[PDB]
Amino acid sequence: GKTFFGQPLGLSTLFMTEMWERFSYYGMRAILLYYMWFLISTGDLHITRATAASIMAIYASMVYLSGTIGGFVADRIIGARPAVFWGGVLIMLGHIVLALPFGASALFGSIILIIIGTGFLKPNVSTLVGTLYDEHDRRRDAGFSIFVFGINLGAFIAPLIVGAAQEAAGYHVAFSLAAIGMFIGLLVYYFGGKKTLDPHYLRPTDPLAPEEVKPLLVKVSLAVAGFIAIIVVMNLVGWNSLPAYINLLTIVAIAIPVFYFAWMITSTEHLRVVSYIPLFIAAVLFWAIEEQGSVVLATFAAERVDSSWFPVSWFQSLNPLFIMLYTPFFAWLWTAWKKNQPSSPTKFAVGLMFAGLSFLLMAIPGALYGTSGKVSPLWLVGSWALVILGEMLISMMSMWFLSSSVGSALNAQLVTLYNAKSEVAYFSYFGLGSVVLGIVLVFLSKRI
Ligand SMILES: CCCCCCC/C=C\CCCCCC(=O)OC[C@@H](O)CO
Ligand SMILES: CCCCCCC/C=C\CCCCCC(=O)OC[C@@H](O)CO
Ligand SMILES: CCCCCCC/C=C\CCCCCC(=O)OC[C@@H](O)CO
Ligand SMILES: CCCCCCC/C=C\CCCCCC(=O)OC[C@@H](O)CO
Ligand SMILES: CCCCCCC/C=C\CCCCCC(=O)OC[C@@H](O)CO
Ligand SMILES: CCCCCCC/C=C\CCCCCC(=O)OC[C@@H](O)CO
Ligand SMILES: CCCCCCC/C=C\CCCCCC(=O)OC[C@@H](O)CO
Ligand SMILES: CCCCCCC/C=C\CCCCCC(=O)OC[C@@H](O)CO
Ligand SMILES: CCCCCCC/C=C\CCCCCC(=O)OC[C@@H](O)CO
Ligand SMILES: CCCCCCC/C=C\CCCCCC(=O)OC[C@@H](O)CO
Ligand SMILES: CCCCCCC/C=C\CCCCCC(=O)OC[C@@H](O)CO
Ligand SMILES: CCCCCCC/C=C\CCCCCC(=O)OC[C@@H](O)CO
Ligand SMILES: CCCCCCC/C=C\CCCCCC(=O)OC[C@@H](O)CO
Ligand SMILES: CCCCCCC/C=C\CCCCCC(=O)OC[C@@H](O)CO
Ligand SMILES: CCCCCCC/C=C\CCCCCC(=O)OC[C@@H](O)CO
Ligand SMILES: CCCCCCC/C=C\CCCCCC(=O)OC[C@@H](O)CO
Ligand SMILES: CCCCCCC/C=C\CCCCCC(=O)OC[C@@H](O)CO
Ligand SMILES: CCCCCCC/C=C\CCCCCC(=O)OC[C@@H](O)CO
Ligand SMILES: CCCCCCC/C=C\CCCCCC(=O)OC[C@@H](O)CO
Ligand SMILES: CCCCCCC/C=C\CCCCCC(=O)OC[C@@H](O)CO
Ligand SMILES: CCCCCCC/C=C\CCCCCC(=O)OC[C@@H](O)CO
Ligand SMILES: N[C@@H](Cc1ccccc1)C(=O)O
Repeated sequence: GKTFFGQPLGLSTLFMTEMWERFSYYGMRAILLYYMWFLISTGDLHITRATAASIMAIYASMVYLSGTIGGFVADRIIGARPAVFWGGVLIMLGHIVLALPFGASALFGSIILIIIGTGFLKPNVSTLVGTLYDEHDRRRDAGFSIFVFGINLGAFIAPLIVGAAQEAAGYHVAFSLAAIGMFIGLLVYYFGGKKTLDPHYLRPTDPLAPEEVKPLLVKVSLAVAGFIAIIVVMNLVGWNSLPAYINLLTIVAIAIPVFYFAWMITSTEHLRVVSYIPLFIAAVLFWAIEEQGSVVLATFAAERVDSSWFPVSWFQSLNPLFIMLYTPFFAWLWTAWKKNQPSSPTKFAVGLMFAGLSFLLMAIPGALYGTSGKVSPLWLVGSWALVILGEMLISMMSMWFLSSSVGSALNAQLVTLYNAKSEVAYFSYFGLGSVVLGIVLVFLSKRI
C-alpha cells in the first residue's frame, strides 16, 4: 500500500507544511540582515550594524523561546491542529508586513507576529508527526528523520529563491515570496490535514480542569506584570535604549534554564539531573555557533568573499544543504555501527569540537591574507561543512527549543564584538574555547 517513504501518508502533509513554513522563515532571514543594513544606509533605521546583528540573534532566540510554551497552549487550551493553522496565519501576516511599502517602522510588527506564530506552529507540527504513530511503532524515528529532512529542504531552497528575487525585483517582492511560501503551506496543511489527520487533535488532549483555570491565569498575570514593572523601572532610570531592551530579553532567556535547573536540585535523582547540565550547556554553545551562521557568517559572506556571480544570501543554503548531503551517510553509519554506538554525552562533546573547528578554520583566511581584502568562498563552504558534522551528532521538545533559545540569547551579546578588525581574534578565541570545553566534556563524560 502507498506510503510516504514507508511512513503513514499523513507525514506527507506535515512534511510539506513544515517545509514551506521553514521556507518562509529562512528565506526571510537570508536577506533580513542585509535589509537592515540597507535601512541603516538610507538613514531610515537608526542603529549600528552591530546592533542589527544583535537583533538577528535575539530575534531567533525569542522565536524558539516562544515554542517552549506553544506545546502547552495547544495541548491544554486550543488544540494542536488549530495551533499550527493560526500559527501559520500569524507567520504569513508577519511576512506580509515586510512586503508592505514601509521601512523601519514595520520591523517590530513583523518580528512579533512571526515570534508568536512560530511558537504556535513549530512545536505542534512536530508533535503531530508523533500522532501518526502508535507508540509501539518502530518507524517512528525514521519518520522524524524524514521530517527533519523536509525542514532542511525548505531551508535550502528558500535563500536561493528569495535571495535571487531580492536582487532582481527588490526587498519587498522578496519578502512577499516568503509570505506566499507560508500561504502555500497553509493550503496544503488545511486541505491535506482534513483528508489525512486525526480529528482528535482539533481539540486539546489535556483540557484545563475547572479548578486549574484561575491559578494558571494568576501565574501568567504575575509574570506579565513583573515583566512590565521591569520595563517601567528601566525607563525611569534611563536604561531605555534598544540595546537595553535586547539585554533584558537576553537575561530573561538565560534566567529561565538557570532558575529551572537550580531548584529542581533522592540523592541519586539530584545528581542525574545535574548530569544533564553539561549536556545542556554543550547544546547551548553548539547552537550559539550554528546560529551565528546567519549573522556573523552572513556578514563575512557579504564583506570578505569574492562572490560577484550570485546573490550573497545564497551562502545560507550551505547549512541545510550539508544536512541533506550528510543524512544518507549517517543513516548508513548508525545502522552499520551497532556496538559502541556512543554516549549521548560524547555525541555532544565531539559535536561542539566540530563547531569549534568550524570557527578556528575561519580564523585562518584573515591570519594569512589580512582582513581588508576578499577570500575564496570555499572557506565558508569548509566552515559550514565542519559545523554541520556537529549538527548530525546533535540531532522534551521544550528543552530542545530552550537550549537553542539560550544559544541565540548568548549570541545577541557576542556577535556585537564581530568586525573585520576583531575577525581573527573573534573566530580563534570562540573557536578554541568551544573545542577546549568539548574536551572538558570528555574528562567529565563517563564521570557522569
Ligand atoms: C507583544 C509581545 C509579544 C510576545 C511574544 C514573545 C514571546 C516570547 C517568549 C515567550 C515567553 C514564555 C516564557 C518561556 C517559559 O515560560 O519557559 C519555558 C518553559 O519550558 C520552562 O522550561
Ligand atoms: C491570543 C493571544 C496570543 C498571544 C499569547 C499567546 C499565548 C502564549 C502564552 C499563554 C500562557 C500560557 C502559559 C504558558 C505556560 O504556563 O507554560 C508552562 C510550561 O510548563 C510549558 O510546558
Ligand atoms: C489582518 C488579519 C488577517 C487574518 C485573516 C485570516 C483568515 C483565515 C481564515 C478564515 C477562517 C478559516 C478558518 C480555518 C480554521 O479555523 O482552521 C482550523 C484548523 O484547525 C485547520 O486544521
Ligand atoms: C515575558 C515576556 C517575554 C517577552 C519577549 C519579548 C518579545 C518582544 C519583542 C522581541 C523583539 C526583539 C527585538 C526586535 C527589535 O528590536 O526590532 C525593533 C527595532 O528594529 C525597531 O527600531
Ligand atoms: C536538494 C534538491 C531537491 C532534491 C531532494 C530529494 C527529493 C526531495 C524530496 C523527496 C525526498 C524527501 C524524503 C527525504 C528522505 O528520503 O530521507 C532520507 C533519510 O533521512 C531517511 O529518512
Ligand atoms: C495570500 C496572502 C499571502 C500572499 C501575499 C500576497 C503578496 C502579493 C503581492 C505582494 C507585492 C509585493 C511587492 C509590492 C512592492 O512594494 O514592490 C516594490 C516595488 O514597487 C519596487 O520594485
Ligand atoms: C496583501 C495580501 C492580502 C492580505 C490578506 C491576505 C489573507 C490571505 C490568506 C488568509 C489565510 C489563508 C488560509 C488558507 C486556507 O487554506 O484557509 C482555508 C479556509 O479558509 C477554508 O475554510
Ligand atoms: C489563544 C489562547 C491563548 C490563551 C492565552 C493564555 C491566557 C492566560 C491564562 C489562561 C486563562 C485560561 C484560558 C484558557 C481557558 O479558557 O480554559 C478553558 C478550558 O480549557 C477549560 O474550561
Ligand atoms: C505581553 C508581555 C509584556 C508586553 C507588554 C509591554 C510591552 C512593552 C515592551 C515589550 C518589550 C519588548 C522590547 C523591545 C522594544 O520595546 O523595542 C525597543 C524600542 O523602543 C527601541 O527604543
Ligand atoms: C528590578 C529588579 C528586578 C529583577 C532584575 C530583573 C532584571 C534587571 C535589570 C534588567 C534590565 C535590562 C538589562 C539592564 C540594562 O538595561 O542595561 C542598561 C544599559 O543597556 C543601558 O545603556
Ligand atoms: C539564586 C539564583 C541562582 C543563582 C543566580 C543565578 C543568576 C540568575 C540569572 C542570571 C541571568 C544570567 C545573566 C544574563 C547575562 O549573562 O547577560 C548579561 C548581559 O545581558 C547584561 O548586560
Ligand atoms: C578539521 C581541520 C580544520 C582545522 C581548522 C582549524 C585550524 C586550527 C587552528 C587555526 C587557528 C588560526 C589562528 C591564526 C591566528 O590566530 O593568528 C593570527 C594573528 O597573528 C593575526 O591577527
Ligand atoms: C573530519 C575532519 C575534517 C578534516 C579536515 C581536514 C582539513 C585540513 C586542513 C584545513 C585547513 C585549511 C587549509 C589552509 C589552506 O588551504 O590555505 C591555502 C589556500 O589558500 C590555497 O592557497
Ligand atoms: C590540521 C592542519 C590545519 C592547519 C592549521 C594551521 C594554521 C595555523 C595558523 C594559520 C596559518 C598561519 C597564518 C599566518 C600567520 O598566522 O602568521 C602570523 C602573522 O599573522 C603575523 O603577522
Ligand atoms: C555558494 C558556493 C560557493 C561557490 C564556490 C566557488 C569558489 C571558487 C571560486 C570562486 C571565485 C573564482 C570563480 C569566480 C570568479 O571570480 O571568476 C572571475 C570573475 O569574477 C571575473 O569577473
Ligand atoms: C567532509 C569534509 C568536512 C570537513 C572539511 C573541512 C574543510 C577544511 C577546509 C576547507 C576550506 C579551506 C580551503 C580554502 C581554499 O580552498 O583556499 C582558497 C583558495 O581558493 C585561494 O583562493
Ligand atoms: C574519501 C574519503 C572522504 C573523506 C575526506 C576527508 C578529507 C578532509 C578534508 C578535505 C578538505 C580538503 C582540504 C583542503 C586543503 O588541503 O587545501 C587545498 C589547497 O591545497 C588548495 O591549494
Ligand atoms: C544552565 C545553562 C546556562 C547557559 C550558559 C550560557 C550563559 C553563560 C554566560 C553568558 C554571559 C554572556 C556575557 C557576554 C557579554 O556580556 O559580553 C558581550 C558584551 O560586550 C556585549 O556588548
Ligand atoms: C591540551 C588540549 C588542547 C586541545 C586544543 C586543540 C585546539 C587546536 C588548535 C588550537 C589553535 C589555537 C589558535 C591560537 C590562537 O587562538 O591565538 C591567536 C589568536 O589570539 C589570534 O588573535
Ligand atoms: C560558558 C559560556 C561562555 C560564553 C561567554 C564567553 C564570553 C566572555 C566574554 C566576552 C567578552 C570579552 C571577551 C572578548 C573575546 O573573547 O574576543 C576578543 C574580542 O576582540 C572579539 O571577541
Ligand atoms: C598543543 C598540543 C596539545 C595536544 C592535545 C592532545 C589532545 C588533548 C588532550 C588529551 C586528551 C585528554 C587527556 C586526558 C584524558 O585522557 O582524560 C582521561 C579520561 O577520563 C578521558 O576522558
Ligand atoms: N535549524 C533548526 C533550528 C532549530 C533547532 C531547534 C528548535 C528550533 C529550531 C530548525 O530549523 O529546525
